[PDB]
Parts: sequence; structure tokens; C-alpha cells
Amino acid sequence: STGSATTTPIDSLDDAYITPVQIGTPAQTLNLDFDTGSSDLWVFSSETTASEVDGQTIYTPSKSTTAKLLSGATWSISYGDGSSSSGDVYTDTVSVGGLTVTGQAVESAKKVSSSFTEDSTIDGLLGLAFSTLNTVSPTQQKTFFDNAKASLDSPVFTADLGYHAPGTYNFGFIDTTAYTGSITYTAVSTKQGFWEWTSTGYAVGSGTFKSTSIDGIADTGTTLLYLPATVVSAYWAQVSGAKSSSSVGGYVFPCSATLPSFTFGVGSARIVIPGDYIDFGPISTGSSSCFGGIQSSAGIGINIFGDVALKAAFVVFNGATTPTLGFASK
Repeated sequence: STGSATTTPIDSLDDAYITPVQIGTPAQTLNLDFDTGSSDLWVFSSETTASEVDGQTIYTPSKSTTAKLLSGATWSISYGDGSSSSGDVYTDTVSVGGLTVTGQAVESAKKVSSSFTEDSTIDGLLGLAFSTLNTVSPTQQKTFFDNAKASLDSPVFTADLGYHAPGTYNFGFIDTTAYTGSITYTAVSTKQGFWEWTSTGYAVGSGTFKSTSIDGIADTGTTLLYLPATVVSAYWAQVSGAKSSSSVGGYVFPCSATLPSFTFGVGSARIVIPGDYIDFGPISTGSSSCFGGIQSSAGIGINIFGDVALKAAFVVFNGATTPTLGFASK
């Protein structure tokens, strides 16, 4: 089997991408944030504290003839941005882009933190990291991909995120028309539960490539590119007037600037992030200070190849017995 679904930016900045997901019978379609940095499929629901729902579409398990309470199971998750959610668990039929999993754990939120409530466009998350990170207790549950894997034509999924445009998540096949050149594969460590890999270096604009190992995670659920402070300083030094602002929370730059590209290495291959992809717009409405899309990972404890980096590539998440990642230009 295969599946293929379009993923759509939630706003004009590509802050996140939403993908429609069918849950239950008859289907209830919710728009979920596919997150290769976590491993829970959780949704706003009829159980979510009413004051914490503000415009989201909810899953109502009592209206699904295939829903079953997973007795005794609870979940609770906290994300790298400080947000969180928790609740109980149902199993139900879940379909993505025509690919169907029966008995998928659907984690129903009883509580969500304010950042989720305040974002009416995201109805929940669909985790695509390794199932070892799933938070369901006392019986850990499998991700949608883990449940589907054995049925897929090939045990892979691909992320093809658009810049200021929709893109595609495919399951079970490589669309060889979706990228240019070849796909370069690179080793993955699953020891922290992430799609963790080592970039071979970077370049700023037309500058020379610096060969240096940068361990980080491929994380579709993180907006920005978080890299070591040395690398980030080298990038922003090429933007007149850019500076790190402790009050804003990162590097800002004059909105009048033209940003240089940023290149990262995948083995001997190179992925080029155009400068425009690094502009996240005014820090507040009407400001001439703009927020940068490359930020320091100091204090996060891990480097994160978030959407800024991934949307410059066609990315293969190869879930074979020994997982690997692939990157191609597009």
C-alpha cells in the first residue's frame, strides 16, 4: 500500500504545515501537524476542556463506530517550545492520503496548553519519530508509520515541504519526479528516539564550505533551523545590522536586508536554503525588525533541522531495519 497527502502552511510565514487526516467511522477529518520530532498522535476532542478549544475541529469518539477506549491508558507530552497536552486514549481507524491503519492509538486531549488553544488551524499532532518516544502509559503505543510500515510497498515516508506553498507527505514510495539530481542517504542514530543524523558542514552565501560535523535531528514539527552558536554567528555576520536580541529571543535583522543563502552538507552533497526562506518577518506588526530563521541551539541541547532546512529538500525517512535519511535538491 501507499498514501499521499498534501500538506499546507498554516500562515504566510510557513510557521507550520497541516495535513488532513481521517479518523473514525464515518470519517472525522482533522488537520494535523505531522511532526518527525515526536511520537504521539493526539487530537483536540469532545473531551478537551471547553475553555481550551478556540476554533479547532474536534474528534468525538462517541460518534465513531470503530472507536474503542484503550482502558487505563493516559498520555502527557511536553514539547521543546514549552507547550504541552495530556489526556486519555482511544483506538480507531486512521487514514492519511488513502493509507489506512486500523487500531491506531488516537490520544484524546483533555488539556492543552495555551499555545495550542491560540492556534485555531492545528487540530492536533501526528508524530513520526520513533515509537520509543511515545508517551502513552502504562502501555506505550506505536506511531501511525510504525503501524503502517509492514503494509507499505517500501518502509519509507517522504517530506516535501513547500516554501510559501503546499507540499506533500508520501508513505510507502519515492516519487522520483519530485526532486532533481540524486538522493544522498546518510546514517541515523535512533538512540534518542529522533531521526538524528550528522551534517558534514555548511556555507554562508557564496562563501567557502566549512567541513565540520553537525549532529542534529530532522524535525518537521519545528519551524526554524537551530544550529551551534558559532555557525549562527557566522551566518548573521553577513547581514548588516543583524544582532542577537535577548529581549526578542534570538537573532533579528533589518527588514530592508537581502538575506544570503545557507548551505548544509549531506555527505558530499549540498542543500542550499535560499535567503528568502530565512525571513520570518516583522517581530511585531509594523516593525522594521525582522525575525531570523536560523537561530542558536545553545540551551536546547540538540541541533534541529526544522522546516527552514527541510523545505529546501526532498527528504526520505527510511524506516528499514537500520533507518537512514535521504536528502535531494528539488
